[PDB]
Amino acid sequence: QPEPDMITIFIGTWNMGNAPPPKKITSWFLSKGQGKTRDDSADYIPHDIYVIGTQEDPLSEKEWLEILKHSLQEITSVTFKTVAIHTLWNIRIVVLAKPEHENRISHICTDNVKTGIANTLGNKGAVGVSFMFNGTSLGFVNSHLTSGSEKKLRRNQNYMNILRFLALGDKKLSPFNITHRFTHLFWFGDLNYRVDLPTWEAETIIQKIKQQQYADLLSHDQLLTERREQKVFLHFEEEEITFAPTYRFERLTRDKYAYTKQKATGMKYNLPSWCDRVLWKSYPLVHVVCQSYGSTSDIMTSDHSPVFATFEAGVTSQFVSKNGPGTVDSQGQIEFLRCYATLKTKSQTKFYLEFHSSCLESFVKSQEGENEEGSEGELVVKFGETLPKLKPIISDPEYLLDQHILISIKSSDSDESYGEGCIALRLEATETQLPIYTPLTHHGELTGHFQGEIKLQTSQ
Ligand SMILES: NC(=O)N1CCN(c2ccc(F)cc2)CC1
Ligand SMILES: NC(=O)N1CCN(c2ccc(F)cc2)CC1
Repeated sequence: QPEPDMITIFIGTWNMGNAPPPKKITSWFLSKGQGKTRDDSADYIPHDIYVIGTQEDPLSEKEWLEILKHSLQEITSVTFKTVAIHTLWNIRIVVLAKPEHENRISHICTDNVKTGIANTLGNKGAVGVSFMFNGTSLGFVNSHLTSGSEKKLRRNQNYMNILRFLALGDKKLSPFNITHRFTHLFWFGDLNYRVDLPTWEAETIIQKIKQQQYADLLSHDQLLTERREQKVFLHFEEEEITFAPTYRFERLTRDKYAYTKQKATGMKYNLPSWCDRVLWKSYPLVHVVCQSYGSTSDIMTSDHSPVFATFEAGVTSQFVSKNGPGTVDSQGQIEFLRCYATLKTKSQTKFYLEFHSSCLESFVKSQEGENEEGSEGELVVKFGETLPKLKPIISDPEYLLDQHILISIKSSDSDESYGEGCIALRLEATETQLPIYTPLTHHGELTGHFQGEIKLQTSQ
């Protein structure tokens, strides 16, 4: 039975509004309703991995697992295995996989982060799961961010707190946060970003939704505008939104948006909004294609409609050769020529690089680079031809061209990362000097750039 080179992943996000679900929720797992929907001809084909994010979930883990498994079994006739379940207050993540994948999945991690302080600490935050699927690392974050049209800044802070403090994936990747630890990272939930239009425009917005004219609404979506201005979710992707706003509905119909201020809303307006989102970030030049992104029309127990997204995702095998793992393959090397980092920092310390990759036995520390002043005020750290020669565990091009090198630039004074990035080894040529580039981030904010050239030697 050959190892897969592609899998499909279902991502669900549903704010349940503290109400039990209806008896049938199969439309969610089938990607049927509004937006980019799945072909009917695929209905009996199970996804490889289902990741279900809930918010305001009133169920026990047992009660929700029974509904999820029985739903998938009705759809597929397959009995799914439970990879992971983790709940923080009423925020929950469930990971289910086809039974044929049980012995491909390992290194399962779960964590949560609580956002806010005192007042603002007690029901918002994120849960997460990570694991290895053969040679591929997968991360999944379900977050319920701060609510309210006038708190987009708070939501952006919640995002930075979750990505700093959620402890998933390989702990040896110590300079790297979750936005660098995974081949494929999916981040979803009730992100709670609103359509920022005057309250007096509510009926106009509803009109536009009834005509399926979303362009003038999406141009005011806070998640899209904040992302455009690099305030949040830097270097994440989101599929085009072609479904109606998923919030705020009158329960038991989809015919009405309930937007008016009420004692129950803290006298806040809830203009129709795309609260419920799925984004992703994959390593450079790894195959990832969104095949659905939409909302259900027939699940109406909550004031939110469920959102679905499906993805084709490139995966690699657990490679063994006669040499590595457990030794180097002298027929492999990675050389870095004419490299320099450009940093936004106003500081003056020396810097060195760390190179981390599953293709190395352990991470590699460089010598300090040479600081120069850039024309426009910047710090330029020159490495020239001084960077160590990296010694992969396996030289086979079938393995090595599928790998990635994570780079941290660290202060000699403090050993703190100033910037993290990622370089793909999916090169146009081997034994050839080729340009490489990554942006550098720290706490998921832009801190600079790393560029230069690479020369990759494989056994071929
Ligand atoms: N490395 C480990 O800790 N395990 C134990 C759990 N296990 C597993 C269970 C369910 C599933 F759906 C997929 C994988 C894999 C082996
Ligand atoms: N060249 C790139 O790396 N991107 C990614 C981000 N993207 C974008 C689009 C709309 C929006 F509202 C916010 C961000 C533009 C294309």
